[PDB]
Amino acid sequence: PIVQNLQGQMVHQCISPRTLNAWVKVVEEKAFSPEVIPMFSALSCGATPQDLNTMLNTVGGHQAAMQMLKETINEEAAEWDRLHPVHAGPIAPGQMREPRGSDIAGTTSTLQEQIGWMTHNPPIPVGEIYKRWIILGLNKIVRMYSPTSILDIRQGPKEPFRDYVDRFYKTLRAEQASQEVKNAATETLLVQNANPDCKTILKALGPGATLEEMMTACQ
Amino acid sequence: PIVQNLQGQMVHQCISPRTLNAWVKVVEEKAFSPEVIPMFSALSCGATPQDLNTMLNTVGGHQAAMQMLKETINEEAAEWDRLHPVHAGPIAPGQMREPRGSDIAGTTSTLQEQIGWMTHNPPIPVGEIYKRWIILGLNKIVRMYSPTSILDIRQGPKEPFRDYVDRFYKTLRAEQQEVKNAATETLLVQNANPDCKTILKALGPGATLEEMMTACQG
Amino acid sequence: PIVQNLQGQMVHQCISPRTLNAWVKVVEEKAFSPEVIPMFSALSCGATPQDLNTMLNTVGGHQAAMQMLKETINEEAAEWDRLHPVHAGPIAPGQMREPRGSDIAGTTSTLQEQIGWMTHNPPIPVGEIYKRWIILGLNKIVRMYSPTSILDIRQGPKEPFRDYVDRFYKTLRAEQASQEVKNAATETLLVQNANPDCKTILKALGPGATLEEMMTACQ
Amino acid sequence: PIVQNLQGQMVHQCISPRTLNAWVKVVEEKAFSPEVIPMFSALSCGATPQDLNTMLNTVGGHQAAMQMLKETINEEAAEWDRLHPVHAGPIAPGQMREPRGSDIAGTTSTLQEQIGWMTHNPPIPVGEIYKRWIILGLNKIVRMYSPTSILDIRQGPKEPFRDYVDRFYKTLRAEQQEVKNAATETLLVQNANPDCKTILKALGPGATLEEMMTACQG
Amino acid sequence: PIVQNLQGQMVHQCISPRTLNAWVKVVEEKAFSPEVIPMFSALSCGATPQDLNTMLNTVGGHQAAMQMLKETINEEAAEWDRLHPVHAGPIAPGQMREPRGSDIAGTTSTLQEQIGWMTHNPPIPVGEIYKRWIILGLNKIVRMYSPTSILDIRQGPKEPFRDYVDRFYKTLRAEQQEVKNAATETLLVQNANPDCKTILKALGPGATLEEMMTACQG
Amino acid sequence: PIVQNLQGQMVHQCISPRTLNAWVKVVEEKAFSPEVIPMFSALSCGATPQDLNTMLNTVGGHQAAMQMLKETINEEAAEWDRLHPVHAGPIAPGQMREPRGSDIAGTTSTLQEQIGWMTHNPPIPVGEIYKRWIILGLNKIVRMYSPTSILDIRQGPKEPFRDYVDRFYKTLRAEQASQEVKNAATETLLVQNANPDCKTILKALGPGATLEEMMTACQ
Ligand SMILES: CC(C)(C#Cc1ccc(-c2ccc(Cl)c3c(NS(C)(=O)=O)nn(CC(F)(F)F)c23)c([C@H](Cc2cc(F)cc(F)c2)NC(=O)Cn2nc(C(F)(F)F)c3c2CCCC3)n1)S(C)(=O)=O
Ligand SMILES: CC(C)(C#Cc1ccc(-c2ccc(Cl)c3c(NS(C)(=O)=O)nn(CC(F)(F)F)c23)c([C@H](Cc2cc(F)cc(F)c2)NC(=O)Cn2nc(C(F)(F)F)c3c2CCCC3)n1)S(C)(=O)=O
Ligand SMILES: CC(C)(C#Cc1ccc(-c2ccc(Cl)c3c(NS(C)(=O)=O)nn(CC(F)(F)F)c23)c([C@H](Cc2cc(F)cc(F)c2)NC(=O)Cn2nc(C(F)(F)F)c3c2CCCC3)n1)S(C)(=O)=O
Ligand SMILES: CC(C)(C#Cc1ccc(-c2ccc(Cl)c3c(NS(C)(=O)=O)nn(CC(F)(F)F)c23)c([C@H](Cc2cc(F)cc(F)c2)NC(=O)Cn2nc(C(F)(F)F)c3c2CCCC3)n1)S(C)(=O)=O
Ligand SMILES: CC(C)(C#Cc1ccc(-c2ccc(Cl)c3c(NS(C)(=O)=O)nn(CC(F)(F)F)c23)c([C@H](Cc2cc(F)cc(F)c2)NC(=O)Cn2nc(C(F)(F)F)c3c2CCCC3)n1)S(C)(=O)=O
Ligand SMILES: CC(C)(C#Cc1ccc(-c2ccc(Cl)c3c(NS(C)(=O)=O)nn(CC(F)(F)F)c23)c([C@H](Cc2cc(F)cc(F)c2)NC(=O)Cn2nc(C(F)(F)F)c3c2CCCC3)n1)S(C)(=O)=O
Ligand SMILES: [Cl-]
Ligand SMILES: [Cl-]
Ligand SMILES: [Cl-]
Ligand SMILES: [Cl-]
Ligand SMILES: [Cl-]
Ligand SMILES: [Cl-]
Ligand SMILES: [Cl-]
Ligand SMILES: [Cl-]
Ligand SMILES: [Cl-]
Ligand SMILES: [Cl-]
Ligand SMILES: [Cl-]
Ligand SMILES: [Cl-]
Ligand SMILES: [Cl-]
Ligand SMILES: [Cl-]
Ligand SMILES: [Cl-]
Ligand SMILES: [Cl-]
Ligand SMILES: [Cl-]
Ligand SMILES: [Cl-]
Ligand SMILES: [Cl-]
Ligand SMILES: [Cl-]
Ligand SMILES: [Cl-]
Ligand SMILES: [Cl-]
Ligand SMILES: [Cl-]
Ligand SMILES: [Cl-]
Ligand SMILES: [Cl-]
Ligand SMILES: [Cl-]
Ligand SMILES: [Cl-]
Ligand SMILES: [Cl-]
Ligand SMILES: [Cl-]
Ligand SMILES: [Cl-]
Repeated sequence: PIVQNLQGQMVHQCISPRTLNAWVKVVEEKAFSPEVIPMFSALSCGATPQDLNTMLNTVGGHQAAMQMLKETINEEAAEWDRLHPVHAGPIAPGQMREPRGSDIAGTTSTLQEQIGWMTHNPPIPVGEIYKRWIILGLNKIVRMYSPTSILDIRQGPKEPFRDYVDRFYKTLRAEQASQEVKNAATETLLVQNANPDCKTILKALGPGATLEEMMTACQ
Repeated sequence: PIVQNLQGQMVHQCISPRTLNAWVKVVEEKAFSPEVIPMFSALSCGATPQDLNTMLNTVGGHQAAMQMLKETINEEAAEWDRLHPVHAGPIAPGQMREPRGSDIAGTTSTLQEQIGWMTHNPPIPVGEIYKRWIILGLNKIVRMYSPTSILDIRQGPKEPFRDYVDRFYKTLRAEQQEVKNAATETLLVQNANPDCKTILKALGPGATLEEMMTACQG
Repeated sequence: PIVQNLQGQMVHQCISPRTLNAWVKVVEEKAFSPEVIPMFSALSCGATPQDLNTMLNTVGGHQAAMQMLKETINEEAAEWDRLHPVHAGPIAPGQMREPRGSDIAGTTSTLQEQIGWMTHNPPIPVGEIYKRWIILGLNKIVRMYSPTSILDIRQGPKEPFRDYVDRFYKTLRAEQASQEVKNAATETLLVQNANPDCKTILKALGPGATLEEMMTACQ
Repeated sequence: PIVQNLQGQMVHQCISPRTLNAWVKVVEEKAFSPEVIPMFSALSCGATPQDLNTMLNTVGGHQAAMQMLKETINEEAAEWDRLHPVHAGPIAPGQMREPRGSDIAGTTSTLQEQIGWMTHNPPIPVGEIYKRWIILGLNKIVRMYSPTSILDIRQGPKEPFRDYVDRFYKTLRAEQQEVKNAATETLLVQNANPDCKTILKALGPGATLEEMMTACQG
Repeated sequence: PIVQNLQGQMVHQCISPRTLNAWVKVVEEKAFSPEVIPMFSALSCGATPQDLNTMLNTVGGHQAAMQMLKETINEEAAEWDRLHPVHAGPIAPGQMREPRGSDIAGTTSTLQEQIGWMTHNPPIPVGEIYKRWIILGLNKIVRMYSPTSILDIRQGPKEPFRDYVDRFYKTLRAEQQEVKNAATETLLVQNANPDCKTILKALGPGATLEEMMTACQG
Repeated sequence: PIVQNLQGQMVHQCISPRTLNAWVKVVEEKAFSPEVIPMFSALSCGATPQDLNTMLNTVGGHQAAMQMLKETINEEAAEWDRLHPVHAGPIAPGQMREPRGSDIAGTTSTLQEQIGWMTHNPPIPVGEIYKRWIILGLNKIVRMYSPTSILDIRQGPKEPFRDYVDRFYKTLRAEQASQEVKNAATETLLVQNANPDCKTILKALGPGATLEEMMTACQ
């Protein structure tokens, strides 16, 4: 990663063995459950493109998902090149060359160049741009590897309402979209798919009931 | 988090893999027992709103509780907005814009803006404000996920007094001061078994818990 | 905790996850054996009142003991207030308000105030004062949760003297008092409660025998 | 390794016990799976040739692979010597002698000489040059220890398409761009089972892997 | 402990949770085997008397041994007092009072006084003086808890010579130089079995242990 | 160990508990397999003679090997004294006394003296000299505790060539000597002791075949 030293300088630091192992283990244990995305974002805090590639490369298995990840990265790289065409010319002593999409992804850039972009004034955060592309691709994988659809989450006749809401929002979380779309699913399905006993109790509470109030009434 | 380096400067630091792992494991092992709140508060020491969102996001399962958490955060965010009406105008070179409720919660603010507020002079501690909202919401979850009421904790006829007081105060802690002193000293005696109850009335009012527990050991 | 940086300044540091976990685990594994007190004192090295409350709050179970701990803290807090009545008046720019008993215990003081007291010149060590109260209460719990009394430690007819002395001082350690009282128990009971074979051997050694000499003679 | 301290100076640091243990364990658990190469590259971040030799030396077993590694290193060392003919002469007070192939590999150079080259201005990065040779040799071992050829990866008649693509690209990664794109998009379809193959021809050319995998889920 | 920071200053540092845990575990697993002494000495590197008391206090069980340890410490403390008679008088602004035996042992001295002695110029190393007393007492415990005498270590008629020498020197280490050389070279041969003994007399005096072990492999 | 601080000064640092435990564990798990030597060298990076003695002393068991280690150290210490006779005379304010062999081994020198030698300008690296002697003795133990001789490594009639080469170089590695002697064993035995099918294939490849080429042809 790029961390701050004691002189106000942003300097490169080696990725720690604990960080490497933590990322490998979370993929091993959780596959592509939704909580793997925050794990990846935090473990790649301040990462260079090289560090991001290191983390993705150390993943064992799930190579179909990782290949989909590469395709998403290339799409974002192609879009970046269309939005930032490079301007030919000799690079000045101080400055650094403009980064292409393949430079952000770390395929055509060295670590020294990645450090130069990230520690520049103002910084060009190729690590955060690359991380955005990876997380975009990881969100697609979480979508695809989700076993259940939100329309199939129905409360059982003897299932506690808390367990039903657990399944509802677990399923809703794996279908990543805007909150306007997640609030729409809730207002469309959560009460309507509760079991008959709890459904009649919640409709009397009215639409203005909080989840806390809904869960309290169906205890 | 935002911590002091070895030379007195407030700088941003990445949340450590040990901190992330510790928080994930304690929720996995303890769910929403009362001791999860101090663990969260300590593990989020110096956290930015982004760190707090990271920690809450790494929680697997318990999405009903975590959704209740979002609603509590939105309630506190709305109250913050009502108490701090925004003043329109261009931001001066040095200062930073005043934060809204969604900025404290980290949904409409960048990490750099959060660092700017927290390292400002004087600091706007958006991380501690957000953490206050989260702990408020986590406390609601603990109280709701408490299975037993203090009125149902009664000492068995052959149950050691120590084990009964363990269960009593464990339950009282989950049933989240004016009433916690109310349960103590009078509900505790009333729900003791007849054998220990008779010993405790002889002690008279003003007995410490140590004196109460010593008198009912045998 | 409050640690020293590289400029001679005492600054606040976050309690580490390793420290939190270590304290939780030692309570889980050892309950209130006597060695939990040194574990707590070392793990709370340099702790603020907030850190001390964090450690006590993270304890799962043993809530009867922890409630006795609160009562001991309130007694010491009440005594501190009786010995240090606060003097009303506006606090000067540099100085800090005088700490009440509830401020030392962290119930009416902020972390910022605790840092101010502990890093003041001269420091008011509210963390060490609070720690004294907690350890006082923890010593009472170790006393109460000790299963055996020193008068019941008697050497068996075939029990090795070393195992008997192990039980003797293990029991004596859980009854915390002054060493004058622990030397009294030893001079009153250790030889007198050895089995007949070793007892007759030790009485011939005389009162001036060291424990090493006593254990060597009864091997 | 040679890392920057908290004040901008390039100083030598001892390889940590965690780094040593991590490298030993990953070889123990993963042998020469493709993901062992990124692990080695990251764990040897900033390494001197001595650190690289330490890491390779701590490997227990697999001495046939490790001997192949030595031969690859010697081949690259010989090429370095042919491209950098040595210039005889006394070394000036300030500078350092030019490194031979065996100096980069750490067999004829001391740790102090390696520090001198790596911290020179401009630096002679003997650690990264050596690491390049090692990873080149490790890549040869991975390819040789790959059990299956990409031509033998065919989807079973009842095998889920996801599992088939997992095996396909796992195998393709061990079979170490002009031909890796060649297997993709046409070998992948050709080795699918008749049921999914018929769906994939209807998608037409230009289908992404996401579109291919979505179409053969059921 | 009292360690140097990253800038040359001797400052107090809290004993780490890893150091505490390591010491507790080694006593739990190894009791008072001889290798417990080096572990204690290394784990107490730079320790104050308070740290040393902390480490000894965290030991669970073995209270007979730990009481023998206290008596040894008191013996050394009394000898220190006899060798350093106290000089009455008011302490000057700069200096520190001379330490008694109980001050070195940490029973009558505060942590701040211990820091003052250890960071003084010249330093009064109360931590290393105390540690010397503790290791002296720990050595007495190891010797007392050694089950076997060197005279009872004899090679079996079919026991490999290597295993016999392992047991011989393991026992000799617990039986805590003038006599340790005495057991070596002549007791070692005398307690070998007749088969290896006959080989070792043919080697003649002056044989190294390597030569002795090589000659009795088969 | 002796590490560099932030002022360019080489200062003493305590040996870490992780380093102590790692060395103890590797001896417990690997005994005296050849890879224990690199483990020891890396874990003793920058070690003082005191640290080296600490690591050797913490070894449980294998006391015959450790005694052979002491004898090797004394031989090297005696040779050092013969090559560096000490010159009597008062030590100047700045300088330090010349180290004897027993000073390098840490038996007659204090930690303060070891720090003085190692941080001197120019440094007298007693830690690296001692480490050389220990590794010399450790190499002798790996030799002696090797169960197999290189002449007994013969490929089985159905044994894969890769497994045979694994055994060959594992055995060759435990007999530590110069590479000229290890290249001699390879050119004398590796092809000659392959099974008849692979042996005839390799002899046709000729002596100029690499190991990669030899292993590919006998797959
Ligand atoms: C970098 C990473 C790790 C990230 C992130 C991130 C950023 C902001 C927020 C967030 C914070 C507070 C509030 Cl108040 C809202 C809100 N308020 S609102 C209009 O009412 O919805 N929106 N959002 C999310 C949106 F970005 F829009 F600002 C809020 C979050 C929250 C944090 C959180 C998690 C938690 F567990 C409980 C909380 F209290 C807060 N995380 C999510 O909300 C993810 N989530 N998704 C669903 C879904 F899909 F099931 F509905 C559910 C959840 C959480 C649990 C209930 C259901 N994270 S990242 C991603 O890049 O890797
Ligand atoms: C930030 C977090 C981590 C926090 C906190 C915090 C702050 C102050 C105190 C505290 C300290 C000392 C005393 Cl004297 C009182 C007291 N004195 S009083 C009139 O009698 O009430 N009050 N309180 C708490 C109140 F806020 F009120 F000021 C006291 C605490 C205490 C610390 C503690 C824990 C412990 F284990 C044993 C102790 F000795 C001290 N923690 C609690 O007391 C929690 N607790 N609750 C109940 C209940 F509800 F069952 F009674 C019980 C307990 C503990 C076990 C017995 C029963 N923590 S956090 C979480 O916000 O994230
Ligand atoms: C401080 C410690 C840890 C050390 C060391 C050290 C120093 C240099 C080298 C080294 C580096 C690169 C090349 Cl090119 C050669 C070479 N080139 S050459 C003429 O063709 O032979 N020689 N040597 C070794 C010699 F010192 F001479 F410079 C080379 C080494 C190598 C590192 C290595 C290990 C590995 F696993 C694979 C590699 F690619 C490189 N380690 C060894 O070679 C040990 N080894 N021994 C035998 C034997 F005995 F079976 F043949 C075998 C091996 C390695 C595996 C195959 C067989 N380490 S230490 C010791 O003090 O604790
Ligand atoms: C130093 C070490 C650790 C390294 C490295 C490294 C460098 C660059 C890239 C990389 C990044 C993004 C893209 Cl877009 C491309 C691309 N775009 S392209 C035209 O389609 O090929 N190429 N490459 C790699 C090439 F060098 F070519 F530039 C890309 C990588 C990627 C990182 C990665 C891994 C992942 F898991 C998922 C990702 F999204 C990105 N790693 C690989 O791709 C390895 N890999 N190989 C194959 C193969 F062979 F089976 F196809 C497959 C994979 C990954 C899983 C699918 C199949 N690492 S190292 C080791 O040297 O020590
Ligand atoms: C902060 C914490 C962790 C503390 C402490 C502390 C302070 C001083 C001493 C201490 C040091 C050396 C000597 Cl010479 C004496 C002595 N000399 S004397 C008159 O002859 O008795 N007194 N004391 C104790 C007294 F404070 F008075 F100065 C001595 C201690 C000792 C350390 C120790 C432990 C050990 F294991 C073996 C040792 F060699 C030394 N610890 C104890 O002694 C506790 N202990 N108690 C009993 C009892 F009850 F069974 F007798 C026994 C023991 C130890 C084992 C034998 C029996 N710790 S804390 C608490 O706040 O958490
Ligand atoms: C502070 C602590 C941790 C210590 C220490 C320490 C100091 C010096 C030495 C040492 C170093 C090298 C040599 Cl050459 C001699 C030697 N040369 S000589 C005439 O032959 O005796 N003497 N001694 C030790 C004596 F103090 F005497 F100067 C030597 C040691 C050695 C280190 C060591 C350990 C090892 F495992 C193998 C080695 F190569 C070197 N440790 C011992 O030797 C302990 N030991 N004891 C016996 C006994 F008793 F059974 F013979 C045996 C052993 C080791 C295994 C064989 C038998 N440690 S501490 C604890 O105080 O807390
Ligand atoms: Cl690490
Ligand atoms: Cl890269
Ligand atoms: Cl989830
Ligand atoms: Cl509920
Ligand atoms: Cl820092
Ligand atoms: Cl970490
Ligand atoms: Cl971790
Ligand atoms: Cl955020
Ligand atoms: Cl509880
Ligand atoms: Cl009780
Ligand atoms: Cl930590
Ligand atoms: Cl507090
Ligand atoms: Cl005990
Ligand atoms: Cl005994
Ligand atoms: Cl540093
Ligand atoms: Cl480490
Ligand atoms: Cl480790
Ligand atoms: Cl080397
Ligand atoms: Cl793979
Ligand atoms: Cl799929
Ligand atoms: Cl420091
Ligand atoms: Cl630690
Ligand atoms: Cl720990
Ligand atoms: Cl003390
Ligand atoms: Cl031993
Ligand atoms: Cl042998
Ligand atoms: Cl450590
Ligand atoms: Cl030493
Ligand atoms: Cl090997
Ligand atoms: Cl092969």
